[PDB]
Amino acid sequence: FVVPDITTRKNVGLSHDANDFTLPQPLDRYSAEDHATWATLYQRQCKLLPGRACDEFLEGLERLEVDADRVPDFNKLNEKLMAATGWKIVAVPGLIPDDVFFEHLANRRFPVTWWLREPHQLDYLQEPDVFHDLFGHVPLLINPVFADYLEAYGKGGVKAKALGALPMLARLYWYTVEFGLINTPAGMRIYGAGILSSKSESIYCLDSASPNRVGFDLMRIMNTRYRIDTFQKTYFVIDSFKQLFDATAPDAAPLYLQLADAQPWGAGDIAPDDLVL
Ligand SMILES: [Co+2]
Ligand SMILES: [Co+2]
Repeated sequence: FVVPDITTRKNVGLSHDANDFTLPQPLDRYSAEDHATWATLYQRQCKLLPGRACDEFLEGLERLEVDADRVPDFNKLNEKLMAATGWKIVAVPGLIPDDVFFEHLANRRFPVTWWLREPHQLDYLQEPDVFHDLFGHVPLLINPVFADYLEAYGKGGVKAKALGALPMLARLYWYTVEFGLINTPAGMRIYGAGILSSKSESIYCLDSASPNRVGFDLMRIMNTRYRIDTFQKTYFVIDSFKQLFDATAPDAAPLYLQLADAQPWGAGDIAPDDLVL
């Protein structure tokens, strides 16, 4: 009753660094179908994202020359990214160990799953793939403030691992980099990669009365559970990317220790002290 999963199937015949888990992007492995799936996904997202995605995201797609019609060549994209913020993307097989992921970010390397979902999975894939990782995550790396936030997040991995607090950082990442909203004078916009690559979450997170929208608060977020297989019950809202970066500056160690003893908020809870939008 067990068959190899998509990550295993896609990486047949390929290898990865046993410590940093990178490989050269295997350009030869992309089929015509892959390029067509990419183009379909790209087109679908670009139709639905105007007035929903933050303006910086859509600008980043353009400035980085993210291919509309084929899976991007990572090396070519890196020429633009490096000149902008000194970041680059690196190819990985799929999910990688946490300390490796943090080490990458700490060194301004963004790990991107190299392979793409199959066409029958157009609507949704549970695993990260190159569409979610590249299209969703990479365009904001052109923004120097957002890029510094990621670098600072990466550097915080060492302290968090030493204190048994990686899950608390994982929650911060989830509720910002993956599922964050940013308020603007024009209305609420989206910066989270998991929403930006989604067929439908883009609609729900802005239009539905169902989810909570709560002002960003570092300690609250680090004490908040999430689930991976459903639309978010709570979205955290920032005023600016500067708020994220500034949140990483003070000593996180006493926050971890105070939370180690604590009971976390459920994914759909509102805390007594929340600023509820
Ligand atoms: Co392996
Ligand atoms: Co992601």
